[PDB]
Amino acid sequence: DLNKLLELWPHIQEYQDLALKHGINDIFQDNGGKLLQVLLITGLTVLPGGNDAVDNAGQEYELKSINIDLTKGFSTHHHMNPVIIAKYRQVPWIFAIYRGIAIEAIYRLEPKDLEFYYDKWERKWYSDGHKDINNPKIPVKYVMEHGTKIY
Amino acid sequence: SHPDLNKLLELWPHIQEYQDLALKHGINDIFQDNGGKLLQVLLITGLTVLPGGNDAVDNAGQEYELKSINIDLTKGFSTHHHMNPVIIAKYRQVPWIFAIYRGIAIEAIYRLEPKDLEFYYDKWERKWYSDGHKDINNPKIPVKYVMEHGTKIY
Ligand SMILES: [Pr+3]
Ligand SMILES: [Pr+3]
Repeated sequence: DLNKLLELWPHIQEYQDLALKHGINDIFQDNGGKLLQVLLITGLTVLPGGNDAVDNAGQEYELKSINIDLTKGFSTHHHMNPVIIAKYRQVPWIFAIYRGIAIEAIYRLEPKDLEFYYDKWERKWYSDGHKDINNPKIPVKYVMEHGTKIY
Repeated sequence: SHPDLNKLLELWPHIQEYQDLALKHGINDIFQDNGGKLLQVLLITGLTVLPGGNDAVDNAGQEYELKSINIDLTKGFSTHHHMNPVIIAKYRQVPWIFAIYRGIAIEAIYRLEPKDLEFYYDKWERKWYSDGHKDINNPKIPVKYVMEHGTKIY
């Protein structure tokens, strides 16, 4: 096994080198090694931790990821309210689907594809007497059904 | 879209092998919680990780306390956030493995026996009773101290 490390490490360092070039300081923390795949495939640039990335034309995106083996719904925001929703409405969303550490598929939804949920939650907020919804999920079936498959 | 994508494809088979290797050693995700870093320590020391006190055990049943730091971000190993005589008593029973990383690569690994750490244990204990039975907030062990008193395994 220690032999395996000597044979595998050189490639690992090269992967980290590639990660650094794209603004990922440590591939072994906070899904660093996973985010990199999405960035390279999609050609986006990461933004400082709101919107998570931007393309060469200056279009900002909201990025959501999921481990298909652990859950079946993308998370949004723990304290969902009209302020956040207003922000969400302005940008297209990138949905990344992983299986383990590997990227399996990537979908893009335009704001109009998410209005259904935006309107629903927004009405929810006012009807329940101004109560923040706890991280409402977006079914993977929904994204696969309404988004464009980039990968 | 990125030309760098090609590099990714060439490298991927090896990253997956690394993850495969990690699974056999009980690390679920190399890209989370320093998974890929911890694996290096396990493979070099031949230790087995322990499910979330003591953090690893060797083939002879000897348990160890394992601490690590990124020499670039700090020069002191953390201990415990609410340490008192009880935590100290647990610490005194096992040797400690100190892992030093530089970025994502291990730089050095040291082992200290309880005898090498009594200097700190006694001081922390006394302080607990002195300051009026109050838990000490994560006192640190300087890296220089571990380098001078420990056995360099890597
Ligand atoms: Pr975001
Ligand atoms: Pr521990």
